[PDB]
Amino acid sequence: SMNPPPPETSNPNKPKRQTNQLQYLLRVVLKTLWKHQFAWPFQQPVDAVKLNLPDYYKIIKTPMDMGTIKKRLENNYYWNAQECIQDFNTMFTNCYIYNKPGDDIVLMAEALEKLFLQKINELPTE
Ligand SMILES: Cc1ncc2n1-c1ccc(Cl)cc1C(c1ccccc1F)=NC2
Repeated sequence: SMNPPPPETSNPNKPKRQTNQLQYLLRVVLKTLWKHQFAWPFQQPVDAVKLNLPDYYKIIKTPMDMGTIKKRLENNYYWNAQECIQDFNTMFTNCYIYNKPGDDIVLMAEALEKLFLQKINELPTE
């Protein structure tokens, strides 16, 4: 029983770019979530082996985590802000899908998502 490879943090075939919205996403949006008290289960790829979740990667076929996003932003992996927002959005949704609606993790993701939404209200005009 094995974990999949984590999502790529670089691809030499994918065009790279820095935008003031991607800078804002790293310096502000990601710093804000990363430092949160509820950030810890989302700072890395979901370890199905270590966590005892043999069904996790049968259900969630597009995993994403903030460690992957942070590394993506640091390597200019994204072309635009929408790409990154999407990865964040995937992360949240993944959590919503797999967990029972009253699990603690679900409440944590909701707390991080409302924070996410607040922060991206001040995303610069590109
Ligand atoms: C992301 C994610 N989706 C599903 C899981 N997780 C998760 C990931 C990492 C860690 Cl350290 C715990 C959990 C936890 C978890 C988090 C907080 C409280 C209890 C838990 F089982 N559950 C499995």
